[PDB]
Amino acid sequence: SEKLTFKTDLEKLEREKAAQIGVAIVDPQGEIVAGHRMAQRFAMGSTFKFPLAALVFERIDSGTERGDRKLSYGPDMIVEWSPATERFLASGHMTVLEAAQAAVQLSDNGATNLLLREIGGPAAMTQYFRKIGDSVSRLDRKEPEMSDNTPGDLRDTTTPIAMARTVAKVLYGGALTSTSTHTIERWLIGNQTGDATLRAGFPKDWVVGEKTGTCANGGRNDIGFFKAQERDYAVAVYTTAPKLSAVERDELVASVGQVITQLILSTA
Ligand SMILES: *C(=O)[C@H]([C@@H](C)O)[C@H]1CC(SCCNC=N)=C(C(=O)O)N1
Repeated sequence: SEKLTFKTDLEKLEREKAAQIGVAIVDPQGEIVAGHRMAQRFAMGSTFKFPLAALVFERIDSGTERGDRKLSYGPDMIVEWSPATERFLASGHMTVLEAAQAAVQLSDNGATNLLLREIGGPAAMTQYFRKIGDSVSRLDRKEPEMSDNTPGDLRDTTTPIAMARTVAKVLYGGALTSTSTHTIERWLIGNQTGDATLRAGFPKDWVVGEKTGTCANGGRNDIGFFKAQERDYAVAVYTTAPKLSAVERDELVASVGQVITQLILSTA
């Protein structure tokens, strides 16, 4: 059984790395392909920045937001890990689209908070999840405190299955216009922060786009999509490994990518 090998290989990684590995793989319609701890809650960390950009694109599609609108800010918006926000600070603004692309591709915290200030904060992010059929994911705080990952805390969490289904809804389920869907897909493919995580474990001819996260207390996450030939999939991986180094956590997620690959290739 290929799915049994998938489960066994994930459980070996969990034992050997003292880790918990949550995974869900779904098809474009949200049907389950495989998973592990798929409805256990994990802290989202920066992975929510992908749904945040989808919310922004919904508003652009609708006309309630404009992509080229200039969002003014001062140094009060610079927080830990704000590389683009810091570069644009002297100019005094980033556009909605610039901020969204920095949030997705650089995980820029200041840019993320700039967008949260505009769209209604964590409560509005949570309402967007509900609107697109996700009753599970919740944003309660802005960055970086939303990544605190205090053991047992349900704030700022999702589950692998709920997030994978949200990814599928955004990329394949008609949440966005064809133009906005293509734009956000390209942003995920061009992500700058994921070279050592999931896409390091997938074949080099698969089209892969994803959004990483890192949370305190050992959280390392990666969500997105892969296309194996003509077959599209949405995927969400959330891991907790408090005893590993940062590099070993990257390698853990890459290993999960290989375990996913072995399943997908064998089930053809
Ligand atoms: C997201 O989880 C955090 C945010 C909550 O503080 C930021 C910090 C790291 S930065 C990754 C830099 N990549 C590099 N070479 C991420 C992340 O995407 O993992 N997001």
